[PDB]
Amino acid sequence: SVKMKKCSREDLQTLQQLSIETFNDTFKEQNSPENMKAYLESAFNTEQLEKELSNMSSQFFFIYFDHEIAGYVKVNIDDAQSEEMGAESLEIERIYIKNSFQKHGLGKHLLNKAIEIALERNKKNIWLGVWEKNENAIAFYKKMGFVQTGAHSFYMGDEEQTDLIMAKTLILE
Repeated sequence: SVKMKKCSREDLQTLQQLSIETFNDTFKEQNSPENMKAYLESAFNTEQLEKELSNMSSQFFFIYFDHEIAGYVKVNIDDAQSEEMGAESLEIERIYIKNSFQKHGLGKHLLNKAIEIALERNKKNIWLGVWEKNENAIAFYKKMGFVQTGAHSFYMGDEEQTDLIMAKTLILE
C-alpha cells in the first residue's frame, strides 16, 4: 500500500542518501562529474540537511510503496522559501520519485500532500521552480493544475539555464 511519513531527525541519513540518488539521476546528464560532486557535498552533507530538517518553516515527507522508500518532497513557507514570495504562499522546493517507482501515482500523492499542507497552512497559492529542460516534470505539473507565471535565467555549473516559475491559486475565502 501507499503511505507517507513526515521526516524527523532520525531520518537524516536516509533522507541524505535518497536526496543524492534522485538528484544525481536528474541532473547527471547535463553537468560535469566535478560540478555534481561539489554540489552534492554542499547541498546534501549531514550538516546542511540537519539544518533544513530543523527549520520550523520547512517540512520533508517520505512516500513509501509496500514499505519501501519511493521518494520524497520538501516544502517551504515564509522565510524558508527559495524565493521571497511572502507569507501567503507555499513552495514545493524538491519532489522526487525513484526511477523504478515513477508512473504509479506517487508523484501525484506527494504533490497533493504539498497542496494539503498549503491549504491547512491557509496559504493563498502554491508555487515551484523547474528547469525548462525538465519536460517530464513540466508536463506532470501542468497535469496537476500548475501554470507558468514567469521564467528567469539561473547559473547551472558555468552556464546559464532557464528556470520556469509555475503556480496555482488555492483558497482565497
